[PDB]
Amino acid sequence: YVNDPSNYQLLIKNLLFSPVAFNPEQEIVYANHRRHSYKTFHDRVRQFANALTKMGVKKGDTVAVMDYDSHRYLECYFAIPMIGAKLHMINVRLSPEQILYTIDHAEDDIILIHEEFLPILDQIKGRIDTVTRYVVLRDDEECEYERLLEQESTEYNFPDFDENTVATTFYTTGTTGFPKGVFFTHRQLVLHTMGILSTIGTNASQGRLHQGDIYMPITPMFHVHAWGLPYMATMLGVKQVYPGKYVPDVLLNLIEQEKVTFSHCVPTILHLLLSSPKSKAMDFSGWKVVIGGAALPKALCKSALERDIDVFAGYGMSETGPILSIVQLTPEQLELDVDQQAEYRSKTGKKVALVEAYIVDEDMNKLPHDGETAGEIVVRAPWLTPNYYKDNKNSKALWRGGYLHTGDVAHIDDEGFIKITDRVKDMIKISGEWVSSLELEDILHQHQSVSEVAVIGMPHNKWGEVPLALVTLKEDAQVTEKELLGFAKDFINKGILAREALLLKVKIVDEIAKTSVGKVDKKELRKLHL
Amino acid sequence: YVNDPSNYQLLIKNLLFSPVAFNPEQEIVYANHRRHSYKTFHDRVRQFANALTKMGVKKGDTVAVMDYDSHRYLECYFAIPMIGAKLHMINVRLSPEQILYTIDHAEDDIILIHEEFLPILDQIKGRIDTVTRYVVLRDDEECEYERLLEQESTEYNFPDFDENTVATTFYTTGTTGFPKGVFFTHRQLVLHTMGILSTIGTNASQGRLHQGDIYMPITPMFHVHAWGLPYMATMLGVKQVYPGKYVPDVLLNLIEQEKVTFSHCVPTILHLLLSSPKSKAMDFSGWKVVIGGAALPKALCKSALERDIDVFAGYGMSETGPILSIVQLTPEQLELDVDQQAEYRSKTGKKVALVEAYIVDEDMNKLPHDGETAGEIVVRAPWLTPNYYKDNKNSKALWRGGYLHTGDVAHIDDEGFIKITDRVKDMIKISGEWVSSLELEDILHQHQSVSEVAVIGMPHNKWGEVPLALVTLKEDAQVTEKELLGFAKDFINKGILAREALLLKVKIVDEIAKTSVGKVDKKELRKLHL
Amino acid sequence: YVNDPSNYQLLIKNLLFSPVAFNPEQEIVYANHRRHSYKTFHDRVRQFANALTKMGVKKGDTVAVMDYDSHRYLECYFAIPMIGAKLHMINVRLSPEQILYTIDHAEDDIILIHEEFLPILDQIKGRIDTVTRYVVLRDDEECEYERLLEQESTEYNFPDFDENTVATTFYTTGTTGFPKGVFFTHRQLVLHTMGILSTIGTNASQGRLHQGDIYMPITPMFHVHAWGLPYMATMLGVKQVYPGKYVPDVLLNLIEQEKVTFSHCVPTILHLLLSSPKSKAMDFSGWKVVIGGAALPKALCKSALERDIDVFAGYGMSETGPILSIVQLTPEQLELDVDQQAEYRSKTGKKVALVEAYIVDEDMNKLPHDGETAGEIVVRAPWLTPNYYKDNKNSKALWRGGYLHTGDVAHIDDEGFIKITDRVKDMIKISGEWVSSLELEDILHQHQSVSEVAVIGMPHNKWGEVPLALVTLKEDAQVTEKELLGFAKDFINKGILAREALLLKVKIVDEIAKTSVGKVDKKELRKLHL
Repeated sequence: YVNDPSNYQLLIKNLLFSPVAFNPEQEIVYANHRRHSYKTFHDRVRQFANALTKMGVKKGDTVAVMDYDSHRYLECYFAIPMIGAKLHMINVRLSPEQILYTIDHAEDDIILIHEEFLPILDQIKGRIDTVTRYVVLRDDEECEYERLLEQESTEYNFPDFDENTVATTFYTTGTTGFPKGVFFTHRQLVLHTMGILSTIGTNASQGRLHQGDIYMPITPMFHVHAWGLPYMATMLGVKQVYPGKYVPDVLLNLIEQEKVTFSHCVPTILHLLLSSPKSKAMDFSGWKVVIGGAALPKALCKSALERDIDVFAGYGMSETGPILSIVQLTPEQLELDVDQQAEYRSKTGKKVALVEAYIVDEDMNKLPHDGETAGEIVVRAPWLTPNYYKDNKNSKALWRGGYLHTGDVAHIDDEGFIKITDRVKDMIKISGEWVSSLELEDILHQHQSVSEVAVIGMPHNKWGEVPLALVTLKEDAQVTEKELLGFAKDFINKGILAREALLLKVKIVDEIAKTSVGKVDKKELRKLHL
Repeated sequence: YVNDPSNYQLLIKNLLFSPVAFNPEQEIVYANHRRHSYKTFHDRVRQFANALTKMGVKKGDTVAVMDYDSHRYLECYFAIPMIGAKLHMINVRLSPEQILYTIDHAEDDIILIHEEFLPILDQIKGRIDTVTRYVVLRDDEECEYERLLEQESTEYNFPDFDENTVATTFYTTGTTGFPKGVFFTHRQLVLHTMGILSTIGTNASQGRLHQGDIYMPITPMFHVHAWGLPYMATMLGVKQVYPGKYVPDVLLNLIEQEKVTFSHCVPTILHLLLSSPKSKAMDFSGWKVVIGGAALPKALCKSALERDIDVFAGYGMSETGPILSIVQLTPEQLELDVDQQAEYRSKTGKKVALVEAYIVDEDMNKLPHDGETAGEIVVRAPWLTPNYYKDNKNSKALWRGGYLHTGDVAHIDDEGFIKITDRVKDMIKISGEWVSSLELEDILHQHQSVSEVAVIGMPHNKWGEVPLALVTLKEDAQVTEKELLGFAKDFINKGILAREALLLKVKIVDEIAKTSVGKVDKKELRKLHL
Repeated sequence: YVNDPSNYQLLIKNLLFSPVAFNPEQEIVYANHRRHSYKTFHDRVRQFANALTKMGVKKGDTVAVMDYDSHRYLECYFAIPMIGAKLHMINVRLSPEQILYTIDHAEDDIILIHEEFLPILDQIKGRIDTVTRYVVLRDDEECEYERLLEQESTEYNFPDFDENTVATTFYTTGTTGFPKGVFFTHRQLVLHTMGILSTIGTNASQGRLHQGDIYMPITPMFHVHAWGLPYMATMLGVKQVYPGKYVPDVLLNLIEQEKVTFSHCVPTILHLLLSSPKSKAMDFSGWKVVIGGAALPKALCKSALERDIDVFAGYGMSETGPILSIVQLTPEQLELDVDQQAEYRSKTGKKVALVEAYIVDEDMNKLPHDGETAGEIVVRAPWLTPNYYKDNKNSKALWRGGYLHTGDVAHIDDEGFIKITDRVKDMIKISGEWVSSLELEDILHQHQSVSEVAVIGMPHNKWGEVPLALVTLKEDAQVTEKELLGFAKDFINKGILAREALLLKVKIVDEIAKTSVGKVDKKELRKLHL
């Protein structure tokens, strides 16, 4: 590759070596295990580059990583793309069959795997081909990663190549029969960092990431680039803390001791942290957790707000960078009390810089932003995956009509706020309208004797797909389906026949199927019950 | 596509419409179900082309087929490639998981499936995407295939395109973790038909396919194009008989009644046909079965020869056309008695026209053709798959050194005869030599109380991979491992320490794992026992 | 030229080194002069390659050959194309002016010429340029070809190049003012061998070439590649016998002694062989002569059939491979007596595999195959010359309408049999119809006092081109033109006015002009008499 110096390529090496701020004595902390300054981090990145070059890794090669959040993963977030290779992130929460499928599909050359993830490999070891080396990671001095770095020098000259070379890849489940591979380039990652920093960094007084913060991931970091936060934090030169196993009492101790001020997690982990007894007497009024997993509930947001936590939500869905929208509160919205605070902070939010985010119907009709008319979200951003890896027909449905189809059904306010109602596939087609099942599940969950609810659709000739409810009862609770039908019928203010109360068809089941990640198996139920 | 008429493209449509011989009143017979002349076959091919065009099938599209041997499959062997689409052949003997994987990998648009294969689809129906139509096939008037053809006209103008467009594809298991896809073009299929017809058609008096024969497949026909025989037979304009379910007493009745003279089957089906009581009083001295499945045994060949059956073997392995070599007997080899007859007829055979077939070592050293020096077979033919579909590193191991690696270890005589000894992966590395496990299994199977034997390798520091034997005992038989060790030690005439008798390590196991096709699971045993 | 090994090129070297069968002890016999096995033939081919490389012959160069049928010509049929050069075949029966024209037009670099063809060169020696070396061939030890081979080694590594490189060329007279050059590639020759072997090799019991035959050319072998037979025979590894001068009593002795079973000749040579006294007591019932020169007559075919000779005809015309059609008899046609046998065996025959062979009018109207409607034959085959060498307007008339124009007028039966009636230029246009002159010549030749007849056309305003007959009288025979007119008028069953008997205009001439090859000069007569 020959380049004139006039033409500038947006590369990750520029993100690391030309930051917003660089503090040599700023530290990276691996929880109670390791601690080293940014100088050491740069030296280790160059050593890892030397070690990878010694192993035969080339520009087109692919390296797979399977471990928790640590300094090693931050070093993998940089070293592998700079040398020109592809960083494949393995979802350790998938089944061994799916993991083996993704490894075979991506054709990984070298696999870095943590020690306690070894049993998962042990039952798919012989099925794996095209893999030449396994590097076992450990939390003590016996780590093979550390041994490989020591044998190397801290000098390295990082190449300059085209900005459109692929940098990272990972696989998403979704609604398909097999996991789908999404990839991003150097230019896309650099642009995502720039855009999100411009959007959230310029906020007046709420929910802003600045150069004085201390960062901590609580998202698995093998999923969506940890929302791109490790790339952003490194660019700000801020202190970074990595917990590892995500134990609540280790996380709380680390927030207390390292003085963490910025984080991202999911509603379940946040609920665990807030409910843990050790957190009952710990200061929280410096912390800015971002909730991005799914559907930050109002009750959780309110309970966090009573603890003086700057909690706010964001939207991203594994093919979109991921970040597409974040809630930002104007100065007159900060004076509202907690009830209105939790209303706004729980929304999907306004779209970030350089995002279009239209609402449409199957006809691509671009429905108006009145506030109640719902439709699918279609977006155009600088950091969207062009297609699925080694896929043709799924790729054409992804980019149908000239826009990326997220698969989420939402309505957009006049001011810009987005509120996601449901999924496109979870829309049930009664007559000629589309009502959401999430509101029905929320209504049924309000029952005192109901544990969990799943609402699905069943065919009917004259009224299309009509509702069906599967509920799980609590301890020593026995309520008939008639009582639940009446309880749902008691509510008001909805369209359709009366209030769409003749076809609820609630049924009591002992258990409800769930994915390996922990989401309801609406599709296998679409299979089991009909 | 614009073509000058001077430039000639080798297409399958030329194979059908410009045959060696065309007899309008010659018939195609579906066993006791249907019977129609070649005129009707041509009309039905054009009708099927019209029906496929009406369904939206284009040049790049792919159509999957899942049924038995019938007139419908012969029509699919022609109509789908002519219109420009890809014919994907589905192995109905694989597990539903593997079938679903292959359907997803090939991205089939339309699936033609037989009725009694429906349950297999029923448990993978929801997992399948990218498939728009299912056509259910039946043996009565209710067939959807027949209904779709009736609605069409017998006229059609078949396009002319480049001869390198892909025509057929199917998936092979092999030693990999997932099935591998192999594809062939129009030119390759036409050349395979020409070459094999030139090779076996020109034989003086033995094992020749000529224009006076009656053809019958006994190979599943979704595996290796049924050895290309349906393409050859159609070109000769010979009578074709299709049995369907491969029942021995239906097959024998069809051979008796339709006067079948040419066939291809596997050793198991041939043994079933010869041992069936109904065949005890049926004339067989006009039949020329070709054994191509695996390792035609000498005893079976001798027993077939005592029935005056022109039985001979052929070699092909799913990435090679398939045909690479066929045994042909010279006029002075026909005067030998049955003992020498079964020796020659059971060999791999001389390579067919336009095949190179060298023997080599890992160093590509091209070992001499002395008669006992064994090595891997590497071939160059006009009809080899260039690579695996959507695969890179497996494709490079397939064509390593400029030749296609079959994975079979054989020695080649001076005259040209090839005798396959074992597989490359089943070679066990004692010290510095490679002895075959097939001979050891044959020796151990000679025991009177032994049912089946599998020989594998186990590590040992000073002597490399050494042998281990797993045997299954017959009814009410209990022989210790010492007796089997001594019985194997009793034999003579082999290299290595004495006769390599200190490490046989025979073990008695109730059962031995087998693939879904019926082959020993040497690799899962490499896993279970070590 | 760089080639991946996956892409297979159809070359003549594959035809020689990857045959259908290879027998090292099988022999090549030059009549009573030389005899050497196939091992020696391969060694001599490599030696000839070395010698040609030493002389400065390159990939684009052209080598001309002028001799009889011998082992040397078979070696030239292989060695020159493999090294990449063009083999130019010189018609030794042309006039020295035409030979000089063809040598100048092809621009030959090196000329191999037999000794007794030297006088022909002696009178055009000074006119020839661009020729650097003459190699004189002899039937004794003084041959320069043998001396050049001895000085060389038997090792050679034959190059691999594109299959579309030109291999052979020769010139045809035809109807043009100068000879026309036709050329073929490696791919075309390989495909011609494959197709013809598939067509005639697969016949049930009549007229088949198999691996047990002994081959002998009786066609000059510098005309149409000897019908491609030397390429086919070498691929079958059969014994080959070369007579040289085509003396009838040397040919009969060679058939008797070498046990020849397959041959191709012309009607004149076959008549000479059958009428020779030495053949009166020689067994003929193993011989399969193919008549391909022109118009195998029924009387000759019947007389050959009474000798138990499997005589059959074939069609080819120097721009078409040459083979386009061969007569093949079905099993129920073998039971007919000699009268019906000679009817079928004398026809043009059914088209061979991969040939289209339509019948058309000037409007390209594709006349039906009723059995009596005649028209020009237009063909599409894999082995047709794309154009004439260094010619533009003749090339466009050759491939007018998207088909190759043979220039022969024939009618095609419903079953497929072709019967050539005449030539396009020899069609005479009375009124609005086209009657053939060959039938008129045959009718006039039936006279007892008539030696030879030529029928031509003359202008007439109201009836177009009308007939004229030139006859030669036998010894001491004087029949007036009135008697011949009446004899022709006596016949019946033809169209036109009455039976087209008012314009026969028979004339008695002492002699009739003939070409240097021995065909009637219809065009110079079109010039002399009108």
